[PDB]
Amino acid sequence: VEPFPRRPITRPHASIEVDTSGIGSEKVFCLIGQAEGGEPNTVYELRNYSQAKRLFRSGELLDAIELAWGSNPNYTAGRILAMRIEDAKPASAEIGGLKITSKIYGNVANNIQVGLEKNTLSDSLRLRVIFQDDRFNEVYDNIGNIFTIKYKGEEANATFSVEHDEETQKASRLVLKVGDQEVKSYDLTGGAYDYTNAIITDINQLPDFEAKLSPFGDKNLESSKLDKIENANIKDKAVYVKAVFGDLEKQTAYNGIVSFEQLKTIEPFELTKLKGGTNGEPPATWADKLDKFAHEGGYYIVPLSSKQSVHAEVASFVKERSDAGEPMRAIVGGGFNESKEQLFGRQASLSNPRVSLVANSGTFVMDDGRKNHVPAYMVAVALGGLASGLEIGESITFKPLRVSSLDQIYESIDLDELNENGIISIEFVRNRTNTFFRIVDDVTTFNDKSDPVKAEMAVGEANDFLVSELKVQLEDQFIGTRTINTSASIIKDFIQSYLGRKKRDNEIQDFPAEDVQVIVEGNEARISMTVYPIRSFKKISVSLVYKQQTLQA
Amino acid sequence: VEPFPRRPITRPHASIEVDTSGIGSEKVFCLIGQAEGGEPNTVYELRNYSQAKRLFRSGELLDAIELAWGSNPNYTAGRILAMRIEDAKPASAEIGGLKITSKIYGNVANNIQVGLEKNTLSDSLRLRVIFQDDRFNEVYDNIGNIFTIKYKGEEANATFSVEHDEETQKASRLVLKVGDQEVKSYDLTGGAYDYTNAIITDINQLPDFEAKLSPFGDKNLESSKLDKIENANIKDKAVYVKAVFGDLEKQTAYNGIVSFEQLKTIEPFELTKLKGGTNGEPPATWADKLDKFAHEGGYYIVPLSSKQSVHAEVASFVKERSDAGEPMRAIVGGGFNESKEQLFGRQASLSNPRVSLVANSGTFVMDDGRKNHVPAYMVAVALGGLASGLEIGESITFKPLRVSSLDQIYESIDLDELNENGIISIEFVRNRTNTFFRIVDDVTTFNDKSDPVKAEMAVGEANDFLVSELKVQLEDQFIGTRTINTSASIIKDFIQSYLGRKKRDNEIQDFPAEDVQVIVEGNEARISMTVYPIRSFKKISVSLVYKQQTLQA
Amino acid sequence: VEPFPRRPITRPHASIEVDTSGIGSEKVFCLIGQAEGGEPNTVYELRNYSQAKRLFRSGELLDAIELAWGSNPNYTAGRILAMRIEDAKPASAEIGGLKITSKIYGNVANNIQVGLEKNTLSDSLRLRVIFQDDRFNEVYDNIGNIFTIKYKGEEANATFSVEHDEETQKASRLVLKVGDQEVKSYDLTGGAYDYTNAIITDINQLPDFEAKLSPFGDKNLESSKLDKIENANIKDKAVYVKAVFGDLEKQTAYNGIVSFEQLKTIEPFELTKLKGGTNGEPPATWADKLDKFAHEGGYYIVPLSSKQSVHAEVASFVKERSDAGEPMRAIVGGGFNESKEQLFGRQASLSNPRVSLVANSGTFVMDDGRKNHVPAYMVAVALGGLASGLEIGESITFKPLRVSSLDQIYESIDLDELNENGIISIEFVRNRTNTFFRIVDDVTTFNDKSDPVKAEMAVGEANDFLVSELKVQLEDQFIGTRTINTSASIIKDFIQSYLGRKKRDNEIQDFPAEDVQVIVEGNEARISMTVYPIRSFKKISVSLVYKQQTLQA
Repeated sequence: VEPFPRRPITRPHASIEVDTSGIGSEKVFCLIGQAEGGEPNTVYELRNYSQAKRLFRSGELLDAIELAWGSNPNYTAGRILAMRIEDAKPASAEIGGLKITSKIYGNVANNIQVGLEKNTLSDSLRLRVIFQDDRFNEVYDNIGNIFTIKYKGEEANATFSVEHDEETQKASRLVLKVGDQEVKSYDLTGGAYDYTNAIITDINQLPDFEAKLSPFGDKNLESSKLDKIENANIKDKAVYVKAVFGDLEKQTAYNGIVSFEQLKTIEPFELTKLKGGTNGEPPATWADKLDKFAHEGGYYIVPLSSKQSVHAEVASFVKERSDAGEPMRAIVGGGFNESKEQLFGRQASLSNPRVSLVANSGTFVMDDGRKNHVPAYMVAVALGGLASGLEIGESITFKPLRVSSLDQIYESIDLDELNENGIISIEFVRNRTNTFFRIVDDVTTFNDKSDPVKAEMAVGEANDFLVSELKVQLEDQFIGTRTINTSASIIKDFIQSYLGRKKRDNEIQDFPAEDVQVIVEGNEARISMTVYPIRSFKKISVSLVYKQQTLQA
Repeated sequence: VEPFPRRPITRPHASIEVDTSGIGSEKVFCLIGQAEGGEPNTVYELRNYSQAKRLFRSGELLDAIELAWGSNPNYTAGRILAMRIEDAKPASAEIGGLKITSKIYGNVANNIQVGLEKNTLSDSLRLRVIFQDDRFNEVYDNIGNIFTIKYKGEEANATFSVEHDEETQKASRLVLKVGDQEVKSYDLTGGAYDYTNAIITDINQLPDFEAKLSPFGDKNLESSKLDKIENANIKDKAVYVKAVFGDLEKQTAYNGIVSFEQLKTIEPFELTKLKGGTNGEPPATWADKLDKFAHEGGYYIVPLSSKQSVHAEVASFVKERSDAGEPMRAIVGGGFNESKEQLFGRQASLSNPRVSLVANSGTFVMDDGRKNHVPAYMVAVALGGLASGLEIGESITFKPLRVSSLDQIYESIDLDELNENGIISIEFVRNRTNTFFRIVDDVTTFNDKSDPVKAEMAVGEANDFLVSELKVQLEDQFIGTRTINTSASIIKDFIQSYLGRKKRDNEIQDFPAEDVQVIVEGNEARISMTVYPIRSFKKISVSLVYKQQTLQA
Repeated sequence: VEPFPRRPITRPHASIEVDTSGIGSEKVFCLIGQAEGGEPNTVYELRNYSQAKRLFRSGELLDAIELAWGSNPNYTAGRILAMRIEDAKPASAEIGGLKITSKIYGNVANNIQVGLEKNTLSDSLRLRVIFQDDRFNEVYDNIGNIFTIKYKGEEANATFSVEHDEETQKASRLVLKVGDQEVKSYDLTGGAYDYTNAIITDINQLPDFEAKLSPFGDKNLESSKLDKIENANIKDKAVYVKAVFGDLEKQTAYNGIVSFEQLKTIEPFELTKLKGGTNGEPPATWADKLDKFAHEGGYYIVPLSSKQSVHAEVASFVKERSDAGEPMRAIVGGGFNESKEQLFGRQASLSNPRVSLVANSGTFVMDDGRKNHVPAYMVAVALGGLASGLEIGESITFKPLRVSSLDQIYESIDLDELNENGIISIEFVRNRTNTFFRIVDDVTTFNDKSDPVKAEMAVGEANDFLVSELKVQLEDQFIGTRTINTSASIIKDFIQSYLGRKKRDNEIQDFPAEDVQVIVEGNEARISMTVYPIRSFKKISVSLVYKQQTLQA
């Protein structure tokens, strides 16, 4: 409730109270792999292809992301999470009295070039930043010289100064003197002259003084970062307050690839390349990387590695999150063109209801036109992007893959053995005029049909999502509320509404209203409910018996 | 029961108890005999004819598999288990720096050929393998030369080595050196360095070295199996790492019918045939050979032999397995055209409730075009294939045989005597214009008809299957469950549901659901029930009576 | 009852009396072993796998905990208690005037490196610690110097002292002294000057002196730990109050692995390793560790060793604690692959009601791809983890084990012999088409089959929990209270309630509530009752009878 006004008054009045309640899931997809750009140990949301390309300059993780968005043409291209295994570091250098550091992490940063010069035509400094890989090139001409200070009187002496705060050496004052003593001083630490344009305007307003800002770029530097000046004549020329480095910072703080910082005196330097760009080497165990995925929000995750250790590490990780309260699933591929024995060895090793194995590897027509021949786990990414595209409780069974070709095209007996042993496989559908490829089943690596929740990805996904959403909503809604007499009826009404929404969205088959019962006792509330699971059709039995018919006239 | 979350929580939260309880026999056939192919003392699963023909090359067993799957036109092809009695051994030879052995067991394996003639243009060994029987003549090349490394630094000379563990010849290091000082090294133990990909990436990072995978086989061999280099110069050459042993493991694990072993350095050798292929000798007893089918799920088994000792052994084998909880039945045939007195002599020798004898022998039309004149036990194989094609508690009485002809055409009296003595016989139907052959009865060799359970094969089958399924289900479900007051009621409900489901399938005729009396006391559960067994008509009586009817107008 | 107010009032008033009565068990598995971390003789409670890894760094005990929590996929991960037999001690260095000490117990602590430096800008020390085994490296820069004092007055001198008191050997006063008099005193021995912030606030009271906090800020040290200073000039100096001791304790008390304490004078010294890190001797007798246990509530305990003396000592310990009101039980196992005759020996040597012997040994697949082939007592850990997963009065009979493979595959006769000698055995089933491992029976070493409480783990567990709860509740509520004349009915109501609650959770079968009797005489609480015990099925008798049914049309 929102009272109006928020401050009660005791005198006679009228009070209005407003309640805005009643006016008003994504299934996010995750990837870990190799990339030629981006920070290490950092997760990034990705929906726009331009952002993904800029972040990940190139590698196998950008190709995996492009396949996932392109593996489901008839679905929405949704949110992806991505991380770079490589412990890259950026290129840096110290030259000219300035610390230089690049925003690009890896060997690519070494191509950055930066240089500083001076312009004799205006008594101002000059800068150039170049990154040839992006064809980036910019010249920040006439850095510094923020504004002039002029004097117009006839007195013999006219001088100005800029003083510093001793404890920090920051510009605190700007004093104007004419003759032997001050005319006016512009305090910079506090007052009306926090910005230098206010100083320019007031100097202009003075009788025998003039001032103007240099037009090259809207500098508007705050007066804290001004250079020190001591008894510099005004009557000679309209003298500039240079402040070259502060203007440089204000111009290039959020522009370009390079950042600058003080080393001490700053002086120009030749256009020279950076140094220190290094990618590093990958770690032995990827489990330390998965900690950053613990509370990011997602369901399907596919590492780009065919090694069994990475698979075991992610299997453990998603089991730990499942036992914590944020369940996830892993889809993994068996290398390049592995035989049935290797797939069996993998499935026997993995043997987990939250883990699914992909056998077939093949080629995909990339957007660049390359016939990208890739390993199984890139197909597992594509299945993960199809399974993020599907609504809850749907299955990837018999869904088109839009693959170009496959390395291994199986027999009926081979497909049956792959299905029976908990490996997802693909068949080349040849009987049609329009030949294509379809997924045969979404069976998990754990290989028992007693529990379809464990045996089937869709059922388990519907189970996980239902339990998590019910847990979250019940905890948000009714924990902390009052145990009023109508608490049980309200709870029952809220569960019915929730189950009716689930049934409306086809996330459940049906539920019996009578089984929903609410028991209140002390600080607790025990609830009994029934739901009929949603299920996918995987067997159709038909019986066709002919009969005779006799016709009269 | 499946509480969620699995970790206990003490702070305020919500708890969910997910429960999937409740929502969740093929009568396999077996054959034993001889073939020209497949390993000895190894049982296999047969689903497709092409699979069996590839494994089981030829002989009487392949014909028996073809007759079993073809003896039942109107029924499906049921799964069959097969094994080879011969004590065959494979071909093996010592050549080059390796020991070679074949996987197929038998005299045919001697024609296998292995050679490593070197194609010096590609600097790799051209592995040609030949098996003239299978029309397998394929050429393999690009063994060795896994990838290249080249040096382009400014020093005077450079050299590199791969250091192994001398006691095992396991690669542990890859060291790049200038003179005797290491530029950089990559320990090949415990990490990403276990594979050639890390070596490639890390060497590519250095500007002074190149490392690129060659198109001569994308092996990506492990780093432990690399060859031993000892200070080979790198300045002038793009030195090729080879790893011939690991390249044989990668490229020829599952290619051909050839294995390899080390006693040495691999060198070229001529294309040489293998020796030592042996069919072997039969065993003194088939009881050890039958023990491989003990726990394979088989119910019907037919030996491809007409010897009385093999029949008595099989009879003792099925008795022992039945008594051990693995019920079975056996069908046998006495050679070619034996007289009635031999069949009586066999039957009186056998006299076993689980064994049935086939009298008739004839000709069959095979897919090879041979009008194969087969003995009685092949007709027993055909009959077992028909029985497997039938469901539980069905009889093969008056079913068609689909035979071309029969050596013996028995008259009414001869058939009656064969049935009375307890031998299965086959008659030729001349009553109609569309003549055909059919089975007259399925009586067992235990001749006492007073007890139909033992005499009738269908009744015995239905009893065996019912008992074993009820025993397995009760053992799985109820043992270890609490002795609560509702246990008896749950047990009686489960029994009623099992008997009602069996009645639905028509495996049993009827049962009184009111007489299912469960008693519970401590660890023991005493259960009593009644079941009317499904039977098969074999005699029809019609008391036709003629009467006179008077008509009026 | 607790009246409001508790003290009587005699004037006319209103008196309120309020009664708050009426409005308002766990099972734990223990473990003893060796590891690379943890204190000796200390009972550590574990809830999270991460907690166990951080405390117990590595070794067999962490693997045991992982196996225990991995042996119940369906059930919740209950609290587990752990202890280290090894009498480890931590690493320490008597370098300089500081006794550097490490928290971790064992030889790994010796790798710790500690050294000091100093920054002359702020006149403050530096401290560093390097424990890169845990990826730990921190630098405590600019230690001390909490705040500054500067002089702004008109006197001719300006000094401050921090007096050191010989009686307390601590900083007692901080006084601003000029000439031969005290400007203003701040007595640290008492008052609000026990903290520094009082001193900072009060210094600002003087016109002649002002104070400000250090730019580093948050130290907030006790005035009594300040350093000894005598009249340091502050006339034109912003002298920092060093306070080295307080900021040394703050930056190192809970930071990292390394503690610090003076033996001597504080001085900087270079980087040096720690010494004295000792894993410690493994004591022959485990009673030195078993006696350290307490009333935590643990029931099950597995010793991680195959020694007879360890098993005997555990048996004697659990019997003693049971007799002392703390019921406990144990599960043991012998090495690898012991023959039956050895296992008969071990059972005869124990013959304990509260000890169970495991026959089988095998292999388990762990998180980091570890195919750890383990001794039999690890299997016993897995069994104890299952049992803790199971609720009160359940058994481990016919439950799955989730083991990868087994050493001894016992046949039915072997399992029968093992069960007859009271030895728990694990079996690999070939009866089902999908094979799996599972437990046979929960039989104890004690071999008097007429006593199911002792013979069967589940019955003995239920009886102990029932007796222990009953006696605790009755002692808490009624027994030992003041005598009154109307306690029998209330005691019988409480008893009935308790029996109802036990029956509700299926801890008991039933109870004749009419037969509950309560008699009180003086202080003798005489109770007598009857209870039908809980039991779990182990034998099923099915008397099937076949009959013939006649049908009319």
